[PDB]
Amino acid sequence: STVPRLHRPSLQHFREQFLVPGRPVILKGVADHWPCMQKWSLEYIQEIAGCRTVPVEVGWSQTLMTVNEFISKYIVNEPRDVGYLAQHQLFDQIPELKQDISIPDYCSLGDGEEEEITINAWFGPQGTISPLHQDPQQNFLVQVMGRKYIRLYSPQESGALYPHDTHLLHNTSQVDVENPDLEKFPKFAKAPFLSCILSPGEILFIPVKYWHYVRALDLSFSVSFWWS
Ligand SMILES: O=C(O)c1cc(C(=O)O)c(NCCCCc2ccccc2)cn1
Ligand SMILES: [Mn+2]
Repeated sequence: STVPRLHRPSLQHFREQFLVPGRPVILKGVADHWPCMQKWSLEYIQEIAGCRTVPVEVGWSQTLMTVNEFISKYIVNEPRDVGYLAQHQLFDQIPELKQDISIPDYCSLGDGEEEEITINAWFGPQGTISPLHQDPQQNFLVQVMGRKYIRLYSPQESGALYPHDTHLLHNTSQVDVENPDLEKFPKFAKAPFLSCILSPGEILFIPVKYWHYVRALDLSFSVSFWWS
């Protein structure tokens, strides 16, 4: 079934119904009017960040290039590979971009410091795919440009997701979510999940260790906040 959408819930409501029990939710009316939502065109991104060097994941491999090169090679021209400017602390690198976002007030319910919140950018063409994986902190994933298809599996379902047994990949499923090998991973078919299409201005709360899988449906720009 679908992830529920709530408009600006109170801190106490979010705390009691979603944060403490660990249940996903989409927050509406929270990041709606952040400046990024109007300002961040390709042209703007090129104007403010075009010359800066960013890590880019291709395919698999990790390379470096300028924002301008990334846009030219992987977005506007018929790309030859899938390239993704993934999990990069762009706003520490380019503080002028911090003015276009905020830290959600709900982060202040956590047991951590705001100085410890990790803000990552996720910028890429249609077709970028995460593997199904879990992270060790809470997350608000803020959609700014385009749409993402996201599937969520509780940590209670980890057995049916066949994590990699290599310690470096223990947080990642062996299963291709959208075309699963059920002859090898038969328990995956039975595992209940939530899903959504996350659209611009929406925030997805992914509870700590919730398994998530993400596919960009369009040219996409997302900002995640990892917090505790
Ligand atoms: O916010 C999160 O914690 C979060 C967000 C996303 C997201 O994509 O939005 C995500 N996906 C992983 C990227 C996979 C690498 C890759 C993919 C295709 C091509 C080359 C490289 C993981 N986690
Ligand atoms: Mn993640």
